[PDB]
Amino acid sequence: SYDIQAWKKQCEELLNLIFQCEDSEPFRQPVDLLEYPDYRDIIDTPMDFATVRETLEAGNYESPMELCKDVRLIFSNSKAYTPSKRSRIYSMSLRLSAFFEEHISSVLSDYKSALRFHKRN
Ligand SMILES: CC1=Nc2ccc(C(=O)N3CCN(C(=O)NC(C)(C)C)CC3)cc2C1(C)C
Repeated sequence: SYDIQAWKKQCEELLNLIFQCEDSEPFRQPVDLLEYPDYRDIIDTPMDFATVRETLEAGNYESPMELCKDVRLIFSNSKAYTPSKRSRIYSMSLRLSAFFEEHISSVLSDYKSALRFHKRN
């Protein structure tokens, strides 16, 4: 399975699954600062799933590693803002992160394999 391009639709389908998860709702849109006016003192680089889907559809990711870095930022940014490791939203982020890591592993493996095969000779 050496298709160098296959990651892109694979990542589109996984983002569709994440948007279907109730656990995604808080992380779907860029954080609103009216409810959280201190956010940009705590979080240097805001990220959300709509930004990730738009970046993908724009043709502005070169690899599934770059998309994975952005998605992991959504979860590190969630971990950075939680006052309690027993926060509802933080707990939502931990479950969605486990779901995401479970599904992205084959995408990364298949892509890195395809690129090694491309440079075999
Ligand atoms: C994505 C996210 N992930 C999490 C995780 C936890 C919370 C959360 O429950 N809190 C309480 C309220 N906070 C506040 O800013 N208040 C202070 C007292 C610090 C001033 C801190 C975050 C909010 C979010 C969002 C931004 C939606």
